Amino acid sequence: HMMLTKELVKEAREKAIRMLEKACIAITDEEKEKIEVTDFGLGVLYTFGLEILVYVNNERYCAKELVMFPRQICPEHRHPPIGSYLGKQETFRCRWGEVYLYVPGTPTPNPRARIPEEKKRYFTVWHEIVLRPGEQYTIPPNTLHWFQAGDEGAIVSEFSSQSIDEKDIFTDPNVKRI
Amino acid sequence: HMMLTKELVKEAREKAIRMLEKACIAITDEEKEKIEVTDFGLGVLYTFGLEILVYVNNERYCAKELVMFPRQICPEHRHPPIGSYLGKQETFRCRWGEVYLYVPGTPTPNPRARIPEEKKRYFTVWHEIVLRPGEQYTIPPNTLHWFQAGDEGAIVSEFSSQSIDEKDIFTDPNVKRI
Ligand SMILES: OC[C@H]1O[C@@H](O)[C@@H](O)[C@@H](O)[C@@H]1O
Ligand SMILES: OC[C@H]1O[C@@H](O)[C@@H](O)[C@@H](O)[C@@H]1O
Ligand SMILES: [Mn+2]
Ligand SMILES: [Mn+2]
Repeated sequence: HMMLTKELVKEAREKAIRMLEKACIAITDEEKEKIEVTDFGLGVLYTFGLEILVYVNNERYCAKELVMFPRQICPEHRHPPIGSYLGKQETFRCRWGEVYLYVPGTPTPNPRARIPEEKKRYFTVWHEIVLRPGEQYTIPPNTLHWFQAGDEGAIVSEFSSQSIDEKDIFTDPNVKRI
Repeated sequence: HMMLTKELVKEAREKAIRMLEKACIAITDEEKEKIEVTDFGLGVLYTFGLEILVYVNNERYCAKELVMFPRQICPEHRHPPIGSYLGKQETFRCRWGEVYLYVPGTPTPNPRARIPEEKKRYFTVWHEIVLRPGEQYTIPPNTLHWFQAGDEGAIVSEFSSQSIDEKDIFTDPNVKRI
């Protein structure tokens, strides 16, 4: 249950690099140094965390590679409207492994995800979309969602409207995105 | 110098599938059937052509995979403003192979591309950007550009504002996009 040190960040960045290269996704040396490692401020990176390569992000489009270690969870959040921006719409495409995405709707029986008991209160949507390599789903703006990688981890691509991560809203009050 | 038949389209679609899978890019069966094969209406697909998988294309963002056979050329074009749309801005990322992209600016000496004599009149920009796997370049709207794959072909990803291919403007008057 540790604060996010320089050394933990390095270890996670190197692991995400290994995963990307094993999936045959080429990345430049400059990109290797720029991969973002977030524990969402929750201090258990291998439980709640994401390792992110931003390919491009501007007002007109965004694309990222979201690397997830085995059973890593992205905590529940929504990309809200901000001023006259509608909020981010995103399409996820699983490239490698598998991911369990949860969105609003009828609760899926026998969900695949496993959430710590202490954190169950912070997952409110339970309609399951399982994505395997090549499969996609689109999330409209201001929609609560979260995801957990399967037992071998996942690489999930994002194609989206502009990303403004600083303005995301997280169900878990403990989360600090940056 | 042949019209684009059902059989030529099938052959090219299958070759693009082989290339995608060799590059470890997963694609679904439905996507395999939906890959677009265009000879730009010029009747020499292996000289001028593109094989395209659209991942997603809506008013807020677009992402595609552009598959190019060895030395296949995308003829020169620009994505213009249309009404109050600025025109498409796109970022290209080479995933596999290599591609020679040409944009406006100072002519690059010793360009890598090889253009048929009959078609040289239709390439007006000659500032070369070579992209190898992992490398990117961004093209602003209404900018003339064209590209040729290297000797082993290329897979180039596009991340872009919405795509409206029907409205592209091509230097070569012979081109019919669809
Ligand atoms: O903000 C947390 C993360 O949420 C995921 O769903 C994606 O939207 C990422 O782009 C983002 O960085
Ligand atoms: O229209 C021809 C093609 O031009 C390429 O540069 C890309 O912009 C493709 O998306 C497009 O289909
Ligand atoms: Mn999201
Ligand atoms: Mn273009």
